[PDB]
Amino acid sequence: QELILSEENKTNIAVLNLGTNDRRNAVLILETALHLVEKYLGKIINTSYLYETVPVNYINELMQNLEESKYEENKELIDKCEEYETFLKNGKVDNSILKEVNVENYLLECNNIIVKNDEISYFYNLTVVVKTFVNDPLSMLVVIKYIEELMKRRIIDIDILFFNDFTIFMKNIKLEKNMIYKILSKYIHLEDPQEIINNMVDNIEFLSIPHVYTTHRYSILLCLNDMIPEYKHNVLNNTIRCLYNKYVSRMKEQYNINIKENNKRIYVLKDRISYLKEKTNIVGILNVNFVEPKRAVQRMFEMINEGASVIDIGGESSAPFVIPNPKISERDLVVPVLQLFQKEWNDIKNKIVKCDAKPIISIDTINYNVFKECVDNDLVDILNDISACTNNPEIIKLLKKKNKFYSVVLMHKRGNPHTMDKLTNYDNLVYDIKNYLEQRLNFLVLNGIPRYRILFDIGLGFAKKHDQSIKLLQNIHVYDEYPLFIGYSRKRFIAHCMNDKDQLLYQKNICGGLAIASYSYYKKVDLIRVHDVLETKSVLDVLTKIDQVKD
Amino acid sequence: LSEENKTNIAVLNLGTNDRRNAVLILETALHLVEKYLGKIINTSYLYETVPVNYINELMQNLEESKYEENKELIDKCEEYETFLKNGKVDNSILKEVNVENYLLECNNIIVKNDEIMKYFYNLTVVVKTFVNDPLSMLVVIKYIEELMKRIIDIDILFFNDFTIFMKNIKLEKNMIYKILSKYIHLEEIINNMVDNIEFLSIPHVYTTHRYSILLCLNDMIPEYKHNVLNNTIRCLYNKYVSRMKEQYNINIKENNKRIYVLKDRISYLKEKTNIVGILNVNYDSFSDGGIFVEPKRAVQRMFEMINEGASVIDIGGESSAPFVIPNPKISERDLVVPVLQLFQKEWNDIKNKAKPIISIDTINYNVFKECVDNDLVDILNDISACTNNPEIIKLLKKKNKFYSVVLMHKRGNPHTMDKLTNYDNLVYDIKNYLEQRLNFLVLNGIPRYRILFDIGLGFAKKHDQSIKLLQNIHVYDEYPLFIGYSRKRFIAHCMNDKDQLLYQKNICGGLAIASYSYYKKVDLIRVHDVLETKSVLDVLTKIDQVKDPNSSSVDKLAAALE
Ligand SMILES: Nc1ncnc2c1ncn2[C@@H]1O[C@H](COP(=O)(O)CP(=O)(O)OP(=O)(O)O)[C@@H](O)[C@H]1O
Ligand SMILES: Nc1ncnc2c1ncn2[C@@H]1O[C@H](COP(=O)(O)CP(=O)(O)OP(=O)(O)O)[C@@H](O)[C@H]1O
Ligand SMILES: Nc1nc2nccnc2c(=O)[nH]1
Ligand SMILES: Nc1nc2nccnc2c(=O)[nH]1
Ligand SMILES: [Ca+2]
Ligand SMILES: [Ca+2]
Ligand SMILES: [Mg+2]
Ligand SMILES: [Mg+2]
Ligand SMILES: [Mg+2]
Repeated sequence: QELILSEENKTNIAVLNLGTNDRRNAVLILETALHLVEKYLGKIINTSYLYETVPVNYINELMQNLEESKYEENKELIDKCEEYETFLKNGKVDNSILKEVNVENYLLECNNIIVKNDEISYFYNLTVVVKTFVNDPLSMLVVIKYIEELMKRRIIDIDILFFNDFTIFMKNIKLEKNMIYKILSKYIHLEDPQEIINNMVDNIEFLSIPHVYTTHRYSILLCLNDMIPEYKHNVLNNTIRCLYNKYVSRMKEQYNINIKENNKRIYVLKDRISYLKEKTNIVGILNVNFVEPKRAVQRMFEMINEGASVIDIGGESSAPFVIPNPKISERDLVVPVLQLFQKEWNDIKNKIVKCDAKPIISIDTINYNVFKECVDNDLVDILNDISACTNNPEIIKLLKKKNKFYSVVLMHKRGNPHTMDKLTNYDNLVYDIKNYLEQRLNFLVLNGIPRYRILFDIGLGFAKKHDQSIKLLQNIHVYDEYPLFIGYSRKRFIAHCMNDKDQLLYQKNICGGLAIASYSYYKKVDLIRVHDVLETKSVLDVLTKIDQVKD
Repeated sequence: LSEENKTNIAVLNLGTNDRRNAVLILETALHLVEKYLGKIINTSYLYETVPVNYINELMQNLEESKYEENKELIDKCEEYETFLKNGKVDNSILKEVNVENYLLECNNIIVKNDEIMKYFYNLTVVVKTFVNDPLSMLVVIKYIEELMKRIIDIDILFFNDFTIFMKNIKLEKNMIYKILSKYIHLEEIINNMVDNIEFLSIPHVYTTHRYSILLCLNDMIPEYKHNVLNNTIRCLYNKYVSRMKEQYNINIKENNKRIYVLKDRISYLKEKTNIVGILNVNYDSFSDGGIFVEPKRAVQRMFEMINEGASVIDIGGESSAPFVIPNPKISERDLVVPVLQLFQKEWNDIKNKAKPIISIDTINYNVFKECVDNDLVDILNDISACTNNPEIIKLLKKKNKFYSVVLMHKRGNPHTMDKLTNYDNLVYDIKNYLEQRLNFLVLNGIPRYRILFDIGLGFAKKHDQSIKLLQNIHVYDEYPLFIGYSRKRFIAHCMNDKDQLLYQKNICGGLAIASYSYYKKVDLIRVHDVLETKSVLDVLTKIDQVKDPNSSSVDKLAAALE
């Protein structure tokens, strides 16, 4: 009865599904659940993209009033997780403390639930892998229910897809109200904190591991495919990917349905849903290299009104052979600017209808101290790390708070402003860069950064000869699955494109970049980082008009 | 030979190997066909198909024709209409073989050629011919070839509905002469000519065997059905195309390219988007608030456009800009001829050490005449599609030169056009309209491959109609396409030092249409901002320039294996 509470400290692997119905607040709801998962269950070491599929204020108050977890939070960076490796390859783990069933019983008891439900809205999903300290899936389900109830004070559905290699079907669970309190107290410092426990007792009816709908719901396979394509559970007839591929082509050969069209991958730049590949956002460049705060802030507002969705501020040139002037530090160039902008914006904020009108703010820095100060003072939304967080990976710690995730651009480069033009050997240029960006994403994702908040940038001009920059453009389709951010603006390789004073070359350069804006638009590049906002907006508006068929 | 005063319909084929001079050679041939055989009343595109200074001084000393050249415009041709439908015609003076005997006499020549063995530029033509019979025409044709002396081959593909095969042919060194003097004032060459003419086949033997004959004929007479053929030209053409795809896995069109001509050189249809720079003399001179025309500044602008990358200059002195009232004191001709004259001068001064094609945006015959006679221009840009004065068409042919023409669609004039925007079917009414204009120039001997289409963005179109014409630009995929969006109001309609932002937005909006045009493979775009447009096209072109067409798949496999 209380052998479910035995002293033994163990680490298990759980795979969860988080679903909501609320389009408006999906991000905030799912990420609140991510936070509570990380607080109350263990460590997030994988996430899928966010998807939209076809079959408020008290949250911010809740996060202030949470009971502490009996268990540690360790933010140190990890580079491998052994239990996860073991989970993936089906290696040896401890016997389940809960009674298992064989394949036949499971398959039978699954169908029986499916058929019953076959007698008797947009969904927003995300899956998670958690390195858990919770002893067993039922205990987990109790805590998961606590979390769902916290978030009500429907709105959030949290299912257990997997839990080690276990196979479990328990038909008639009834847990006495004091047993629930006893389970929650093992994991939480329990201290109205008692009345919640009442609602939970009728909620746990049975427990199926794997979850009943795991292979029967497209939206689950979609998420799992992002994270664990090669996983094979005893109870499944193939790997996650295979099962996923079959589901796609079957709907193409049992109906005439391309399932992808109804089920959209999402990325998040700040706090809203963006559908992958549906819009080319302009990112306006603000180089503060001496540029006076007031003037810098004027330029920011000129760019908002010229059409920029995002402003990318940098205080440190990375341009070829640039030696900076130590007279003034990066911090002192960027912070006063972002503070002034935050002031001006808040003055003129409550005078007009301007909240969604606020540009997402991006900082082009590799330096942890700079980003720590921006993040502490709520001055930025995105980290633009031209070293893909390799220069100081501690920075990745700054992308999470108790109730906040920040998004990040990972760019590819080699060397520094002085050596980079000399480091241009690649066995397989297009794929070496892709593979590198994937490894960097895997490292962030292993360390709890949501997959959907990570953007890829091939870094044109950084350790690329001009013909290699072009070739990276020519092959941009290899990023069709990923949120893609590129920066071609006023780079050398553009001039390399023309045939034959500096004002004439300045203009050829702006104009050559409008060509790459056109190309980008058709290639459905998600973000483009540009100096010339007005010009870029004009181009994208025209091309959008040409594409819009009128009724 | 005895019969007199009859008119016949004959289809010819013209061929050469000289890529460098295909235009000059086929165009000379044409001139001579029009001099010595009748009126050219149809042409095909020029095609490039895989299976020098002699001519200038030749043009001066030619023998005259016995029938009068007739440059008058026509709008139908009953005979030709009768040729197409296969209606009652006179009986053949030469001896007709029947169908099976023709079929087997042909196969024989084809088969003997298959065995006997162990870039082409083509152009078909239809002739309303005074000449009496296939064989006489062949004699005159052989004279024309030798008169041009392989350098030029001119076969006879049809003569009315005749089904003819003549097995053995000796023509007396003097029997040729009497035929040749029936049509010319003869003033050495017959010696060379004798054995040349061995036999005679009508239809020509290779008529349905050579793709490059079908291709050419499909332009002109797609629905034509000869007794000898199993179906219409269009069907045999389609069959030939699909069967090459099914049976040999070959896209026959890749090696058989449609050509259009701007000046003197070959252009490959859909292979390049050409910049055409705009020189408006009214705007160049009177936008200051100034009152005097400045030819120097104007010719300075021409040179500045050549260097910025324009392949073509479009000069105009009338303004069709909406609600714009042309200046009544200084005439079009005085805005235009002087600027052109100074240009041809300074071009010839700086010609020690590339010459831009010159287009003139006029609907006025007298203006065009003075320009063409003094060799000031290469192309007629007629925004009325030659309906303001169809006689302007005559000026597109000389005895030696041909000139190219842009036909634009419009309704009304600059004060009325904006109100004239009801179309039963916008996209197709305009295309049909342009097509019917082309049928009219062609019926009058304007070479097909010298006619360019322009939908006329902004000319009697609402802004959404201009966009719609762009959305549906693919309907011109078979045709040489010339468009002008530069700075038109419909660009602003696409958007969301206040007028400078608006003029910036407008140049930039255009560069977007330049890109779209580039990808839609528009042949010519007429622009104000040349440097900007060239920069755009250069960059798009470099992105498309692949080193190895396979590497993307190969590098992908290499990566997967590692
Ligand atoms: N792996 C698992 N994860 C979550 N709940 C499970 C489960 N196995 C069994 N259950 C039972 O089913 C209940 C889940 O309730 P809900 O999630 O609200 C049903 P639903 O969302 O309408 O459809 P779903 O079960 O297909 O998600 C749990 O309280 C528990 O009684
Ligand atoms: N309908 C026709 N038109 C032109 N020539 C014809 C003809 N019927 C027979 N001939 C004769 O056959 C010859 C045709 O071949 P030529 O033009 O001389 C070189 P070819 O290109 O190798 O032959 P091809 O064009 O038949 O392939 C002519 O010289 C002509 O005397
Ligand atoms: N992510 C990113 N940041 C940059 N910062 C400066 C110059 N280029 C770039 C670039 O191309 N990408
Ligand atoms: N052919 C052509 N000519 C023009 N002349 C003036 C203005 N626009 C145009 C145009 O769009 N097309
Ligand atoms: Ca944790
Ligand atoms: Ca004639
Ligand atoms: Mg559920
Ligand atoms: Mg030949
Ligand atoms: Mg021949």
